[PDB]
Amino acid sequence: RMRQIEDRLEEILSKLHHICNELARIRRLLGER
Amino acid sequence: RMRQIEDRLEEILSKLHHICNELARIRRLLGER
Amino acid sequence: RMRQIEDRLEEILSKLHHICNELARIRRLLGER
Amino acid sequence: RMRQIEDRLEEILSKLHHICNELARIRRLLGER
Repeated sequence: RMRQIEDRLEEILSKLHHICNELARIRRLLGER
Repeated sequence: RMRQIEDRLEEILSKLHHICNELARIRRLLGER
Repeated sequence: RMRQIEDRLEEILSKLHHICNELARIRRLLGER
Repeated sequence: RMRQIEDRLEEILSKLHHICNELARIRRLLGER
């Protein structure tokens, strides 16, 4: 159903935002070496 | 080369955030259907 | 700590590939509509 | 339209696959330092 698809995209969005945060954190750690 | 890897991660971050924004837009359009 | 950053990037890669797979699945479901 | 959405997801998929390739490449470069 379309609602299942919309929820999955929201779940994907939450995780992608977490991934961005983690990549930004890794970028910061590399810069403080 | 570490500063270059840092720049590449920033370019990836940039594109990932744009992708989040496009997926958010898709999620929104689907909701209007 | 570099080996740990490498492990984290692998964990991110893992999740990003899973996300690609879920988005591919969504693309497919939308096509069947 | 749904076709516009499906095309955009395909375009997003192509880019995400490129991002995965680039993150894997960065992981490899860090491991050869």
